[PDB]
Amino acid sequence: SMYVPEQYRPRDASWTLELIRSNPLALLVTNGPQHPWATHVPVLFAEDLVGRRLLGHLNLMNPHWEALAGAGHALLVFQGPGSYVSPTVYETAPAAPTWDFTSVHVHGALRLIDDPDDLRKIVQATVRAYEREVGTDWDMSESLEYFERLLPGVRGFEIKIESVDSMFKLSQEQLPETVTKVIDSFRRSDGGRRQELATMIERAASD
Amino acid sequence: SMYVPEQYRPRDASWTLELIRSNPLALLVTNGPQHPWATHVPVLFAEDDLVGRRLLGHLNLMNPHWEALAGAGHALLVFQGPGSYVSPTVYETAPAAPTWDFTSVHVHGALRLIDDPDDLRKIVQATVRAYEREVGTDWDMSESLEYFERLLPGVRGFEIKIESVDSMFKLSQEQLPETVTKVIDSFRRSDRQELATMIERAAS
Amino acid sequence: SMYVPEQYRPRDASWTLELIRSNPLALLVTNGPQHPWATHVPVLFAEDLVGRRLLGHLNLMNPHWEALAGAGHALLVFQGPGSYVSPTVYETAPAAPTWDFTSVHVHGALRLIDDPDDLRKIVQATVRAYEREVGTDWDMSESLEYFERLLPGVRGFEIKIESVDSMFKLSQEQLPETVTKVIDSFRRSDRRQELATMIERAAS
Amino acid sequence: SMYVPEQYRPRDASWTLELIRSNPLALLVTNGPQHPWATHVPVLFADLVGRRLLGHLNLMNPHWEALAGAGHALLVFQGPGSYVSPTVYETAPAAPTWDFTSVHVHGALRLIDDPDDLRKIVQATVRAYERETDWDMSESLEYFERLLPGVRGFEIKIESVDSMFKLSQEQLPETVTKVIDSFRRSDGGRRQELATMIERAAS
Ligand code: HEM
Ligand code: HEM
Ligand code: HEM
Ligand code: HEM
Ligand SMILES: [Cu+2]
Ligand SMILES: [Cu+2]
Ligand SMILES: [Cu+2]
Ligand SMILES: [Cu+2]
Ligand SMILES: [Cu+2]
Ligand SMILES: [Cu+2]
Ligand SMILES: [Cu+2]
Ligand SMILES: [Cu+2]
Ligand SMILES: [Cu+2]
Ligand SMILES: [Cu+2]
Ligand SMILES: [Cu+2]
Ligand SMILES: [Cu+2]
Ligand SMILES: [Cu+2]
Ligand SMILES: [Cu+2]
Ligand SMILES: [Cu+2]
Repeated sequence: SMYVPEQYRPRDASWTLELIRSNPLALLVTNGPQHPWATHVPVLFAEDLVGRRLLGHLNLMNPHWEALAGAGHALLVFQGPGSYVSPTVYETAPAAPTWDFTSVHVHGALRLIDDPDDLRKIVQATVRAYEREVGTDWDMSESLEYFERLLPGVRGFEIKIESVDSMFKLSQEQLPETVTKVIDSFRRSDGGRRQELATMIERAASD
Repeated sequence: SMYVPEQYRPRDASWTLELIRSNPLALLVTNGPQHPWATHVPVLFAEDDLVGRRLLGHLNLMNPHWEALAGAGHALLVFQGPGSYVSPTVYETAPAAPTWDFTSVHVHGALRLIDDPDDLRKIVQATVRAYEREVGTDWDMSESLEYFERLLPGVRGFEIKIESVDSMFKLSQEQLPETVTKVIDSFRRSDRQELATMIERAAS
Repeated sequence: SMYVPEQYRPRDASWTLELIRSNPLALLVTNGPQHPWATHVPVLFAEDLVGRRLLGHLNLMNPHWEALAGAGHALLVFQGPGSYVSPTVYETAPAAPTWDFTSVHVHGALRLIDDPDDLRKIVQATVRAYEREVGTDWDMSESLEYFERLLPGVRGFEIKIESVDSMFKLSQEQLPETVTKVIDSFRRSDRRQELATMIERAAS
Repeated sequence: SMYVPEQYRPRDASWTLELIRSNPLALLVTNGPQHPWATHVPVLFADLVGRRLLGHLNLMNPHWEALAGAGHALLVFQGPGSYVSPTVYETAPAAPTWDFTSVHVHGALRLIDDPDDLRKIVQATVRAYERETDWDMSESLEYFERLLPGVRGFEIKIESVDSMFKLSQEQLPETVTKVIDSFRRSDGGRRQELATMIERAAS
């Protein structure tokens, strides 16, 4: 499981849920010969997280799909904004650099889905979910026929969540004044995803 | 290994090396009971055509993953760069399906463990220098070396001798060039600039 | 190992060596998760079979290559001529149909080759050997440059033969007269020619 | 899985089914200590996913006992193949290659020892192969019974199929025409059947 120093644990579960929804392209990781299998996959909630279900899909021709048959359990890694923290920002000495970042590791029991009806439901639900969340409210109606043409090439999976580790490493180990410097320094830069990161740092520091 | 459709393969090896250096906080992944171990770790080259090179890293001694690493002969390091959801609205085309444009590198290698304090000192100092030049502000650690020493007993390290590298540069290459131009433009007009640039680079 | 009834065993080891050389595109088979790995590969002897070495190559991008790391031992299956044998040919009753076929399973210790010089030697030797045996004596000099361009895409293996099972199921369970009927019937049809000759050799 | 470059994938599923029926003596391959088990077995059908392949083998074959510990197995079918010498290409530079046809079926393994089921399997194998000199087994049924206690069987429920139709598609159309004709001009089995398959792929 992911080791999270106590100071980097989320103050609210909403941080975890949001991070997952905001960054639904997870890394699906299962044991393999000599090292694990790892695939970037689009997941979404089925409808505190324990017992809920994450649905996902991937390429039928991806060898990971074949490997999934021998695995009872899996890990899904979600990552949000993150960035290097240069001590120059602290304006203090001595110091050490660090990396501020956000990530959620979901542990769960794995289930395989190959029924075309279930897969249609999944891919359509993914479009709706992403379009609302990360998207532009695109209408998929005129494309449903097209989806059918694609459907035999897709396979899916379900993960019933058994444990969740949440890492919100947002400079909380720093004094409030210094954290203020880190936030401002990230806000003064245009490079993504430091704007969003700065906002998360501020959120962790507020009341 | 990571399955990469031929069209999402890097046109140049420079893309891969660059992605690694720009996003050096990698995910270290090893086999574990029932499912894998995964830890976010700061990595750097020890200084593909990367096969045979060595990636060095460190982590918390008190992290259980460190205890798990003993007995792990091989490991995976996952690097991720810019990425974003791609809505069909941007395509201005029909019919369509949405997708995700993203950049990632999975390095496979043999794992070696480092617990000698001198080797750890070199690793952490080297990490500071490399990041300060690459992602940093050219910060000077001279006044903090003493502090590093107090931290040093709490850190452990690893080396991965690279045996294979998979590079995924999913940058809308499956679209028509006019459509790709629209995706680039949508990203440049949106609050995804580095990604738009990577897409344009694949498209040139 | 392959179970060979005593009557289907080769009368001379030359049958086995012959079969290997005549049909060098073998099936390389190693253990894998849930079921084995199997890839068709071009092999050749390195310059009774126990202790000798078989050399081969395959696609670097073939996932099987990744699996070969971590496999101490392997099986290579060579297949020569074979055919269904319908009881009509026997002109006897009662009977059961059968299949006459020729096969050699080589068991051996596996070693991986990724050195470019060694791979160059293997592929060139493969060309020489096949052109001499199964080819038209094509001259590769003008293509050596081209080979170099291909060379980064190829990986290789060596198997040190530890055991060999030889199946020459050629109707030896039949009366000599019946065997002649099978031979002649196979000779009248156009791999039944080569097969009829092997049956005859077993009967002679 | 069998790694199949896109250019060597079948244009029609009928190629895969045809190859299976024309070459029903498959290689049954399962995991074993240090390396796999491999046995040549006569199989027949009971796109391919969800279908069932039936087979039999010798009770005294140790592979049979090994089968009880295997959840899954691989069956390998091979059709015609031949070495391809660059001389036929009339091009330079070139590299030789091997043109071949193979189908690897992955599936869940089930064991059969019921005598009635074995009778059904062996008889069906006879009918199927005879049709695919149409020999009549009527007078030999009693004989089959004498043989029956010595045979054991298996079923594979197909979960995946890899199809390799390496038929010179990587060469130019003009070149493919040359390898086709060159293979047609030779009597060596099975270059005629192969030439026809290459032609079918070029169509
Ligand atoms: C709604 C209809 C959808 C259908 C019918 C569909 C179908 C497919 C198919 C056939 C593949 C196989 C390879 C390919 O064609 O790319 C695939 C893979 C993939 N799809 Fe979807 N998809 C849909 C929606 C989405 C959405 C909204 C996303 C959001 C990002 C997405 C992300 C992906 C990714 C990342 C892969 C690669 C999986 C792998 O690496 O194995 N898809 N999908
Ligand atoms: C660019 C510079 C650096 C970055 C980005 C960085 C990042 C990190 C990260 C992400 C971890 C957590 C690993 C885990 O989960 O187990 C960590 C742990 C640790 N590192 Fe570094 N680090 C840097 C420099 C240094 C230096 C110079 C030292 C000097 C000794 C050091 C000592 C430690 C120690 C003692 C721990 C474990 C205790 C703790 O987390 O505070 N690090 N580092
Ligand atoms: C008698 C001559 C040859 C035969 C019959 C032959 C056969 C084969 C076969 C069956 C494969 C597929 C292996 C797999 O599935 O992984 C392959 C792959 C490969 N071979 Fe050869 N080979 C020959 C000569 C050469 C030579 C001279 C080279 C020079 C470098 C070469 C380089 C390669 C490469 C780069 C691949 C990767 C995939 C491809 O391009 O086919 N081969 N060969
Ligand atoms: C007609 C009813 C059949 C019966 C009762 C029968 C029975 C048997 C028996 C008793 C064996 C044990 C070893 C032996 O005696 O050879 C065996 C194995 C075998 N049979 Fe059949 N058989 C029948 C049909 C066929 C057909 C049509 C074929 C087509 C080629 C065939 C091919 C084989 C092969 C290749 C083996 C060896 C399998 C191994 O290595 O374990 N049999 N069968
Ligand atoms: Cu754990
Ligand atoms: Cu793997
Ligand atoms: Cu490996
Ligand atoms: Cu867990
Ligand atoms: Cu792999
Ligand atoms: Cu674990
Ligand atoms: Cu668990
Ligand atoms: Cu690997
Ligand atoms: Cu399987
Ligand atoms: Cu496998
Ligand atoms: Cu052996
Ligand atoms: Cu496989
Ligand atoms: Cu064995
Ligand atoms: Cu052995
Ligand atoms: Cu399989």
